[PDB]
Amino acid sequence: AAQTNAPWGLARISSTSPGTSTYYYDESAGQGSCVYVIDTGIEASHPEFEGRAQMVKTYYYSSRDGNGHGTHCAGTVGSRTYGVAKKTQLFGVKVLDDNGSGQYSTIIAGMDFVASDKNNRNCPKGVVASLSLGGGYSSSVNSAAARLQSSGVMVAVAAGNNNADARNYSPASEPSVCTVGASDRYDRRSSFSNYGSVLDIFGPGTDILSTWIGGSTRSISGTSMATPHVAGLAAYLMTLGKTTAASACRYIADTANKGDLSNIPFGTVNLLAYNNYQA
Repeated sequence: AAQTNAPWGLARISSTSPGTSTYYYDESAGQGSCVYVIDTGIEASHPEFEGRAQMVKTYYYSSRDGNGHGTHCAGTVGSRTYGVAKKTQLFGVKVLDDNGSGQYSTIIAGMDFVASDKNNRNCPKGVVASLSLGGGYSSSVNSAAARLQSSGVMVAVAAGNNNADARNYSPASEPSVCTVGASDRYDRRSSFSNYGSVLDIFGPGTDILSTWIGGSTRSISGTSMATPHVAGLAAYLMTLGKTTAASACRYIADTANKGDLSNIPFGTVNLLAYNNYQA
């Protein structure tokens, strides 16, 4: 399938070169997979989600996304126009308040929630969790992400936006999950992207158009935007049968575009997420 005039990041993930604008992908499109977006919520009524999104858990007075961040990330996972995996099922878990903040204890509870809740959902092709959040190093936060991964969920987490080594942030620093840095449309490391040996992969993160609250759209930047590209890619590849939740991060690294990014510090992987789709 071909989506013309796609957001640059979608075009990038199906291309051996920057500078194109059509997204190419297998029509299976993540059908039969599920992606949990653990964030500020998801505006599931947005026409872009086509009834495939729902809130399943909140720790606050509403499950609504009063911020926009979670809706934007969910749109990059799976919206019809802005999403990587256009037929996945999206499940929102609201661990962040409408200011975008959240206690680590709530975030941990949300991760353990997903590890159990997947047993209440129909995801025959597999389960992914996208975590566009983080703070300073916490062994307990890392351990929660490790449990979620161990339980059979492909966990993708943001590297962070500090232009610093991600070893000092959580859950970015957990070795067993997929830690995602950000790149721009010219294949440069995004100016804010964290780096370091703990990164597994880069995805598009600068000037990413996606869904927003109030039935709208906007372009924003962050490793928060790169992470759902990778989460959606994992769901797409799992639906194709090419990999599993336990092996998808490694498979994405195996099949990535290699050596094409600029300003990657010595010791950080130079790998850009790529679907290897041959139309």
